[PDB]
Amino acid sequence: ANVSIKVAYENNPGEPFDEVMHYWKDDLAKRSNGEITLELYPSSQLGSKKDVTEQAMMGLNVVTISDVGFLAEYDPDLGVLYGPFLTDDPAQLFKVYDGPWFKEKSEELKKKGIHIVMPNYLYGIRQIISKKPIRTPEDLKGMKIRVPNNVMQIKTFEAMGATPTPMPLGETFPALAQGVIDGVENPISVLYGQKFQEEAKYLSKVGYLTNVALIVGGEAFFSTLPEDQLKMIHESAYDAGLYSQKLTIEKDNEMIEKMKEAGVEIIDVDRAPFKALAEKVYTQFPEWSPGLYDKIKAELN
Ligand SMILES: C[C@H](O)[C@@H](O)[C@@H](O)[C@H](O)C(=O)O
Ligand SMILES: [Cl-]
Ligand SMILES: [Cl-]
Repeated sequence: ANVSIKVAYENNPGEPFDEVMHYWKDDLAKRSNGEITLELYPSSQLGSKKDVTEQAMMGLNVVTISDVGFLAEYDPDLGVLYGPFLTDDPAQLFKVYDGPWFKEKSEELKKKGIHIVMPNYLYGIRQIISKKPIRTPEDLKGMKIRVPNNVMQIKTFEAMGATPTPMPLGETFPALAQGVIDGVENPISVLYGQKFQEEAKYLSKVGYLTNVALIVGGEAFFSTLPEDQLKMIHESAYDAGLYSQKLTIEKDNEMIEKMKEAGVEIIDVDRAPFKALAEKVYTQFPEWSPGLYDKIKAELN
């Protein structure tokens, strides 16, 4: 039987993320002999991440890119895994995603209506592009940095001294052009693909978040599918995640040079003072289970 699945994301056509969605679509199409078809909706065509997630939860045949910081809204302990400067090594992160605590969380989420489809996308390392250079935390004072509607990211930027300004990625460009905000934070490929270099000419390599992304949909939808189809969807999704773990990194030199050609200065910074301020967020979540952060660090190594 033919199954169509809408795939919603904020990234624009040609971004590495969009390329990996094409990989996934082709992989799944081939495994299923054309019976399972992904319909791609880049550039926030289906609206905001939080809204798309709600539609999925009611049973719409849609998935969206997301992360554990968003999912913390539904399962609070997941928030710790989106914390700043957790590690610079993707391999360590993926140990937690592959471990039994994350499995338990993923099963909890199903009962809440949320089905993780792809658990292993390497989104990149999040940097900041801004209208004035950020070399020290002191430079962030007075700056309105856009962040997603993600509690951990909001608290992270507050702890470092900025004024976080949350909004969906699809609204960010005009806010930056108008000076409502004066910076944006994201992996360099996403910053470039969203054209923020037209409005901001300083890129600081704070590297505050080594970023894993998830594809998520609604359990009410996925539980209706036969086992053989679910297997093809999960396997092809995992393949795509593995592809992202090569492509995202491979794209680095190319993206650095494109930024330079657009007149953006790439700034290496002393990361330690940013990290020292950001680390305070780990004691700002009273709803976390006791010992959560310690357990996470123990699993990372
Ligand atoms: C995987 C993440 O949720 C991204 O989709 C999100 O950070 C996005 O790049 C944004 O900046 O809103
Ligand atoms: Cl949102
Ligand atoms: Cl958002």
